[PDB]
Amino acid sequence: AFCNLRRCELSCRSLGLLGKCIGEECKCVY
Repeated sequence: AFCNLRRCELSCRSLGLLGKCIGEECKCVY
């Protein structure tokens, strides 16, 4: 099961920040 990092970056760009895949899950960081 991929954490889909290139889909994560989009979802964090809606906040205005980068997406990181860590512990098999997408999370955004300021």
